[PDB]
Amino acid sequence: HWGYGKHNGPEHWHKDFPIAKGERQSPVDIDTHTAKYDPSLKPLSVSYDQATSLRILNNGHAFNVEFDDSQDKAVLKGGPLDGTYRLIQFHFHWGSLDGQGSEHTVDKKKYAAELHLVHWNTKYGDFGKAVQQPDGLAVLGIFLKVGSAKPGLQKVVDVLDSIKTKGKSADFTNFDPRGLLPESLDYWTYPGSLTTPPLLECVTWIVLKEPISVSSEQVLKFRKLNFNGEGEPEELMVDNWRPAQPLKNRQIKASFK
Ligand SMILES: O=C(O)Cc1cccc([N+](=O)[O-])c1
Ligand code: NI
Ligand code: NI
Repeated sequence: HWGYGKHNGPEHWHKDFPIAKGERQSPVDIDTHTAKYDPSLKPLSVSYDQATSLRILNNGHAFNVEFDDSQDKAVLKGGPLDGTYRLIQFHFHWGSLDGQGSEHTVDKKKYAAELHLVHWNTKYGDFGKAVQQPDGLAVLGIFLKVGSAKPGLQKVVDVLDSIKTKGKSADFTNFDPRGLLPESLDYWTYPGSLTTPPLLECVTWIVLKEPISVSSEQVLKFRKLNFNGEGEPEELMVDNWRPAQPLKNRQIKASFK
């Protein structure tokens, strides 16, 4: 019984999941001066035209927007990836204050939130099998700063009141995740892990350089969600980010000079 508190937070996770102290944990600080430009890198291909959203779920640590991943409808390819990765869900991580909330940091800078588009490698057949592989997932990470509103986020923000507590879901059809992407697909990439238990080291991370802007009112709505179930004492769903972990013997590559 893990979470983000004083008594069950990231600093405790290693007692149940010793992989917490492993060699390829996420997130990490991206030192922009030591990331190396790689001209081997292929351009990223994001193909979201046929994406079929289904449902939005408060899972007690975040909310997830789930997709139909039973065909190649929304796929990531190229960049550092070999093969085809299917979109399964997106979620966010965010803070109690605008000055924290992202998991990755850039030259020690924390953004207000971070969006994770999670994709699994089709060569493994399903998600459950893919997470057991070192190349099973590809997560596209996008930083959020507070400024102007993001119009393409607003459909997500206005359903949040219907999923306030742990275990609530709502139908969430016809959502187009293209509206959450910044103009540029310049990125950094490195091998890492899930950032929640079970902390599996199955992720190729792809972190976009250009943040999206959201409004103060949009972020505020995220902070009204609850970690608890209905009928349990209220605890606001804030600060659901794991802090930066040691880079160890990894290199972060840049797609851009
Ligand atoms: O890294 C995250 O934010 C956590 C995350 C993401 C997607 C799947 C997960 N899972 O535990 O099966 C966990
Ligand atoms: Ni538990
Ligand atoms: Ni995440």
